[PDB]
Amino acid sequence: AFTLADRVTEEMLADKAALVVEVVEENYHDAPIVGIAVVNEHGRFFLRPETALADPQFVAWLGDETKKKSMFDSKRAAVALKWKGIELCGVSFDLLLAAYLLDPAQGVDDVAAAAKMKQYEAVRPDEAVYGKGAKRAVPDEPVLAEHLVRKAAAIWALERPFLDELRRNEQDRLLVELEQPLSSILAEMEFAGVKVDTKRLEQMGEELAEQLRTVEQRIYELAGQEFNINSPKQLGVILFEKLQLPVLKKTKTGYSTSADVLEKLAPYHEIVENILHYRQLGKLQSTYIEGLLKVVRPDTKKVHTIFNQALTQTGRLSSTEPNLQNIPIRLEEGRKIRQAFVPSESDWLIFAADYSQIELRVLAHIAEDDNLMEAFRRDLDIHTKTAMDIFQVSEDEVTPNMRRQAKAVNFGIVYGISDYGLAQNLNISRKEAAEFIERYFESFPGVKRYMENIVQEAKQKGYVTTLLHRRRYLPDITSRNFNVRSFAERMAMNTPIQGSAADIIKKAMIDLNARLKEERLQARLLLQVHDELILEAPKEEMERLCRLVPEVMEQAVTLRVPLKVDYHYGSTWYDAK
DNA sequence: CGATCACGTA
DNA sequence: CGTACGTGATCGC
Repeated sequence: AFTLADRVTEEMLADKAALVVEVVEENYHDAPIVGIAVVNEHGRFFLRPETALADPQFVAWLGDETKKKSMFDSKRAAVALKWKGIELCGVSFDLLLAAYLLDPAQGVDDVAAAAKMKQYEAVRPDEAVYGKGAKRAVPDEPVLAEHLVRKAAAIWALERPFLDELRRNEQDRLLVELEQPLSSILAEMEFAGVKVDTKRLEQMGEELAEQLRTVEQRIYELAGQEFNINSPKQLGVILFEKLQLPVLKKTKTGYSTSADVLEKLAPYHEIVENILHYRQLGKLQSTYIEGLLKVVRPDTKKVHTIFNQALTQTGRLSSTEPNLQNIPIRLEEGRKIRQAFVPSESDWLIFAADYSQIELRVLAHIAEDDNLMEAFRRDLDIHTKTAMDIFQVSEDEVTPNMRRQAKAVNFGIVYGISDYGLAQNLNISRKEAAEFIERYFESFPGVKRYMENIVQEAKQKGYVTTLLHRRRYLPDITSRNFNVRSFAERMAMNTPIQGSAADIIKKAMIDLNARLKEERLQARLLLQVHDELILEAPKEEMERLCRLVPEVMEQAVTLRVPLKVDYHYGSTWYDAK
């Protein structure tokens, strides 16, 4: 039972309401609002957006901090309203972020999935209402209005049970003081966007398109035949059938043609080096040149990513359209992609600051390993120091390969990769890899104690927690399937590390945003990617930012070891190196 | 169309 | 058998 309102009335502008501002397009930037539902103490209302968003009282109610709203995925509504010059304020409860903190593994992506967690089923999933894929469409107003009111009614009914469970888990402050404030900060960053020099991307593309055409012609002469190099199965016929190259690894479909297999086949035939070079070049061309160009808004000539705040099981942010968290850096040919990201105003610069080894520093603090804490208190090179300890040699005697192997051990912790995966990584035997690990644990007995304890804790409690009380349930921790149990064990070890690092970065983002406003700076957060924050600011602000941003990031939390931030600035993202 | 699969980037 | 997102091909439709 609901009012399909033709006009905004005062009873819809109570100071506590469940609100639904429906944006059905997946990319909500500059996207239509198809309807509005308000549920409060006085009733349930469906409003047409062409009515409500033109009503000054409704817009003023939207923007009034003291008018508390409860929503699901408020960031989608806030950004969509920003593109119409309308501020959304006073969102005191976000059901999507509540459900994500309670159990990230549920994959809660609509109101109905969140409602299921509390045995509430009087709302349909969005997919049942809008369809999927090709058939996706907005239904007519009677069907649309009911779905929106039911979602608002669900939000109305579910706020108190979700808050009760958050408080029981000691996660109420995590929602109210971290994730929800962060959601506003991410909305501003998405709306601001990042300026892209499309002409530089296009000139790189023409460069790649000439080099690809050369390598591809080379590959056809070496195969003595033309074929689709991008088809792994065709390429596998060329390599393993016509060229009789040894089959070192088989996928479930057929033969593996991954980069790491191909580098071991390089000595046998000159086609291999060229296939590798075609793969790196075509990855840049298809994924990063034509990929980025496709999502530059031609009106703003910016990219406006969407940060997914309620996706990963560790608490890390994710980002899409474009994904800027996998923009090339390691290889120089690909690193130059970052030259395409420029300040959005003349006389501004890009400022990037990044945590140095935040994960291992979190580990040192969590495990209280005296050796690992001393290494960071001395600001050592952690890979060199780990090589010194593992191999029981002095700093003068650490070769590059010893350092590369200690580095692989350290990354095998930061990422929770398997005992087996270290062997694959170092290309060694597993008994070699596992003996590396035992020497590491003899050099770092606190890390070992931590790994044993956190696994036991995960089995005993059913989950692990981060510094700021995020949790990840690990039901596969009791599995009799060894491969399944091991992963759960590795996630027991890895999640308090990666997730605590994610907590710290999020807190830094909140602390920075407040400091920037306190300092009356024009600098704006643009991007968070792994352990890095990227800003743009006037040329005139670089010196103050050189002191402010690292200070804020280093003080976000206090651990038993210091946090270290590196920072640079330049006329492009690439140059902020 | 759409879903599976193999590849790769961070 | 790390956290992801995106591209291409293939194959059923």
